[PDB]
Amino acid sequence: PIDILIAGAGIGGLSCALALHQAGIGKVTLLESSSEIRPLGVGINIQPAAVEALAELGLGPALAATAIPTHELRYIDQSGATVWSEPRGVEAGNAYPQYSIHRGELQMILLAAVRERLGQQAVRTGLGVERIEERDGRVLIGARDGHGKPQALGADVLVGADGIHSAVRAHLHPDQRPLSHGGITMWRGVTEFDRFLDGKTMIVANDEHWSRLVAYPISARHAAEGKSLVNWVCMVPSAAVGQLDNEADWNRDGRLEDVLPFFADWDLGWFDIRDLLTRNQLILQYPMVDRDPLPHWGRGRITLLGDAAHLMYPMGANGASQAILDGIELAAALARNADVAAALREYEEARRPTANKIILANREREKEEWAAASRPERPRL
Ligand SMILES: Cc1cc2nc3c(=O)[nH]c(=O)nc-3n(C[C@H](O)[C@H](O)[C@H](O)COP(=O)(O)OP(=O)(O)OC[C@H]3O[C@@H](n4cnc5c(N)ncnc54)[C@H](O)[C@@H]3O)c2cc1C
Repeated sequence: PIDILIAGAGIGGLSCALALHQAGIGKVTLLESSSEIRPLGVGINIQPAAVEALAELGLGPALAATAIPTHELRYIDQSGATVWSEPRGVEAGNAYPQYSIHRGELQMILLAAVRERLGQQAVRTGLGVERIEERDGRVLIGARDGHGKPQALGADVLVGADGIHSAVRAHLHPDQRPLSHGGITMWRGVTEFDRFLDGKTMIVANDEHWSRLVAYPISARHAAEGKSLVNWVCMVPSAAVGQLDNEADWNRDGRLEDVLPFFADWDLGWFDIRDLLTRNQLILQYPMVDRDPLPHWGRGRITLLGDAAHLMYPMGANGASQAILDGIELAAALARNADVAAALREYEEARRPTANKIILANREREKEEWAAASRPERPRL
């Protein structure tokens, strides 16, 4: 079997390893820069199609044991009344549910499955990819550990699933644009609720100043007791905030005093936003960034997957869901083609056009909303 190396043991890398194993493709090894894989991050949404992929991978039970099968999305106005609502998951006509889950819990589920099926030697932590070369009919990787010691590795295929600050992507597209700021500043976290609607309904709201709120339960364990762990995201035009940090970080702590002022005049009645924010278990800050669409992803025996390939704003079905589906397609492409390079190109041309359309459309919608909100839903206070 061909030797496959995946840079990054995040949602995309781990799910990809599982998809390759499912297809009976090669001997897989993952290199993770972090010293240890931790259940970091807050809530995310896995779309039904991505949930179906995970279920076919045998993770159905695991997901049902920790995630919430969100069945409705309610858009409420500044008086707290429902303006629009729609079903989600199975009730919306999908074969599988949409799962709202803690990203960390998802990573642990994937990690557990990888160690179980691939072996406990399969994931090498504390090793960050630093240099890459395609030579001698293989890809030669230069990594470095926490002590600064060099580690050389070789593979027949290199999958760049190294996220937002992908080293593999930088290698393939050295003259690429730095991250593109979407013009929105994000704060997110989780807050425990004695009760939150039926424990499986997502809430969305925004004011005339284009400050947005999205809240939804993500813990099946909490629900087991009639309680709910409510994930929340506040989105405000960056023009109102100024610069948060020097670089985008998925695990950067935020401050209540930075976000609360934008929602301090809100009074949704039945739903207390001051309570939601004030009682948070944690607050994380992040600039809504993405990357310009690329004309091509890979080269030779190297390809990209997940955020390393198509970083998107963290909303809707962007992110995890797309990374998961990339993995399934990559494994299928490698199983269908005898030549490694051709397999990678087929995978890319099957997923890149899709990704690029989402990126461009997301940008246009955000731009349109900003333009509309800028010309002369009022927070009740
Ligand atoms: C700690 C953390 C917390 C997150 N929290 C959220 C969240 O709350 N909400 C949300 O929507 N998204 C979050 N994300 C991002 C989310 O996981 C992804 O957008 C999506 O799931 C697609 O996953 P991915 O594998 O492409 O990227 P990621 O999940 O970001 O995984 C990339 C992995 O590659 C590794 N890596 C990076 N560079 C190198 C290198 N040079 N060598 C080796 N490994 C490298 C990282 O350490 C990481 O484990 C978080 C990511 C991380 C790493």
